[PDB]
Amino acid sequence: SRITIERDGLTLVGDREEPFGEIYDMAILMHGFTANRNTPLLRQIADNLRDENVASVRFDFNGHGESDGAFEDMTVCNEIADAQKILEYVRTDPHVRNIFLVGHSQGGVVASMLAGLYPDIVKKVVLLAPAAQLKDDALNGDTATYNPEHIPAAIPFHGKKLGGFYLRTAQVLPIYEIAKHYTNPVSIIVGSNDQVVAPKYSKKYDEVYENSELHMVPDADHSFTGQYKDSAVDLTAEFLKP
Amino acid sequence: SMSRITIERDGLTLVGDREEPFGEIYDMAILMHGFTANRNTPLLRQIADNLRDENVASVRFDFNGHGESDGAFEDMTVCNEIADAQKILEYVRTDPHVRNIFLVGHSQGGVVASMLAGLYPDIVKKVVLLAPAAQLKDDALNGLGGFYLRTAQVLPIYEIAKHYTNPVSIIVGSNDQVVAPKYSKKYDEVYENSELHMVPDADHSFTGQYKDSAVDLTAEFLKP
Repeated sequence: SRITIERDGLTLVGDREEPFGEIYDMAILMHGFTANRNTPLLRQIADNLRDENVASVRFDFNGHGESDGAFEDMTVCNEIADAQKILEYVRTDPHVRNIFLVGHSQGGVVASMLAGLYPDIVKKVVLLAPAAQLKDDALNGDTATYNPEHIPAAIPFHGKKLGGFYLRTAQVLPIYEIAKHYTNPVSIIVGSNDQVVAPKYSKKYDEVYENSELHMVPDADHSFTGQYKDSAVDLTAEFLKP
Repeated sequence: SMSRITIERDGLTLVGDREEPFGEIYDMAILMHGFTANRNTPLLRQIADNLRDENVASVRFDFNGHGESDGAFEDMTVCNEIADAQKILEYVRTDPHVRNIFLVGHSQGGVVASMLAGLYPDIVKKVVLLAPAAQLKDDALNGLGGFYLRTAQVLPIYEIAKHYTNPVSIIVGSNDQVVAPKYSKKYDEVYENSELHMVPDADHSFTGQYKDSAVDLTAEFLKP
């Protein structure tokens, strides 16, 4: 069912899904850039988790979906703050037992960074085509292009203006630095035909994590479109089966 | 003239004091306080006036969870205070009355200023750091919200800060018992264009006569 939480005066909208029972593990499900908390990928994860007794939360990040905040005011850092506030509401739920994180694309960056900040609280992590390229995209100019040494107050996209503060913080994000601090198990799932995030980024998480595995879905794209969604849902509920 | 201005940041209202010299065009300094303080301590209130009298305008805001500004102190982090200062920077950036933008930060607001300049080294033209609390990172690593402490342990203070290569002045009191003087020296060393000014016998808050010496050194660096 439907829940809301506040972070710095903005409201975040999410959906909560529960299995039969008073106590259960709980996964926090994080989407990617310009996406929402109702992509097919995340809902099928929420349904399949529920069938193996894993509750789950999935929220619209600030500036996305039904949550508050202009798109051009989002950064990966206030998204990390969004996730800290979902983590805390989950952490105070008397029905939650263990806490898992599940992020796709830019949400996988968020998940891995919250995990390195909370390595003692988060017991398993699933990164789904995590988008660490965004730091290298910000440093280069193309994410079309711009000038990475004089970045404007916003760069036009599809109507949703991308804030210049996202880019400047994207360039200096300590993505792998913070994530290596998490030594509990990590499953990384990537598609063999992902044209959005090159292989190196996932292969780099696998080599930096101390307790990780890197699955590859043949022929799968960045989004895990259609049939590819099943192989990514299967792997993710595999990893999280209690 | 002096003004009260408000500002929004993710739906939280931040509360500031704008002080200007009489004219249509001038430089301006953003002045940021430290943890537990507010925009209107004697030291920041003094730097504002001395600057007003050098044709250097100034705004000073209460950080989120501080003074009059919105938000709880437990929800404060060094990252959301950067995001406060960024919103103020955008504000200042968008005044046709502003020529050059300087940053000034005491204690924790000095870490914030060093990090906002490291992100905006094309826009920020001059920085003055008074007793920068870069030690908060090492305090958090050895042993106020839990989120403040978890991010403080992994803050890349010097590594962002160093991308700023315009002139920066670092003024510490020599008898600081809050932040080791060792943190003002790593700043002056990693900065490609900086200067160290130690005020003998001054404490971390630069009180009494030491406030006057701190605002002299501050104002004479930002002086045009």
